[PDB]
Amino acid sequence: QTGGSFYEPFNNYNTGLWQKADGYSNGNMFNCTWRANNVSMTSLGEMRLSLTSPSYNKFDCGENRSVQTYGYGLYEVNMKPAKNVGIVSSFFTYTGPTDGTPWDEIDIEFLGKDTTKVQFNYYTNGVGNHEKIVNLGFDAANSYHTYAFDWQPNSIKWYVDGQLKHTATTQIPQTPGKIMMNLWNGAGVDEWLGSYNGVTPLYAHYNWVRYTKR
Ligand SMILES: [Ca+2]
Repeated sequence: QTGGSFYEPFNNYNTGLWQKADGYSNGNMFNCTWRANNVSMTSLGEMRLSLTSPSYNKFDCGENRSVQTYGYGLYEVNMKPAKNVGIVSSFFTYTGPTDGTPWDEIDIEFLGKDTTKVQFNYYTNGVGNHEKIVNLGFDAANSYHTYAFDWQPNSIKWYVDGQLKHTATTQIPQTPGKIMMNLWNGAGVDEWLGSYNGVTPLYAHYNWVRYTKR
C-alpha cells in the first residue's frame, strides 16, 4: 500500500488525496457517463456527487477516487445517500485487472429504491455473491450517519453508528485498493435496483472520511 492513516473533513478538494473520474462510462449496468463536474464541494464543507442529464435520455454521474492505495484497517464514512428508485450511492475499496491485480473490493451500497436498508458485499479475486441486506431502523437519506468497515486479514466487520451489523470470515480480500465513492443509475438490473425513472438532479453527500491503518 501507498497510503497511510488520514482524516478528511472536506473543507476543500484535496487533489493530493483524490481525483475525479471523467469522460467515460463504466459500461455494463451503468447507464451514465462520469463527469468531473459531477463531483463538487458545498459551502457547508461537504463533498457532493450528482446525477444530472445533459440531454434527452442521457445521464451524467459522479465518481471520486483516492490517489493512493489502502490496506488493512478501519474505514469510516459519514454520509447521506441519494433517494430515488433505480440508483445507487456508495463507499467502497477497489482494485482490479485495469490496475494489474486481482479484483478485490469491499462495499457499502445504498439502493436508492429503499434508503431504510443498506447492502454490504465484497469481491475476492473477482468472486462476489456475498450480498447482505440490513435494515437500518431509519431513513439514511434524511440525515448523516457513520458507516464503517474493519478490514482485517481473516475478517471483515461492518458497522452503523458504531454498532456491529455484519461479519464475514471466508475468502477475505487481500489486495490494497483505492477508496472510492459513486452515484449512478442502472440498466438491466430492475429486479435489484428498480427501474430508473429519469428524475434529476439527484445528490449524495459526504461529510467526512477517515482511514486508520493497521
Ligand atoms: Ca465536513
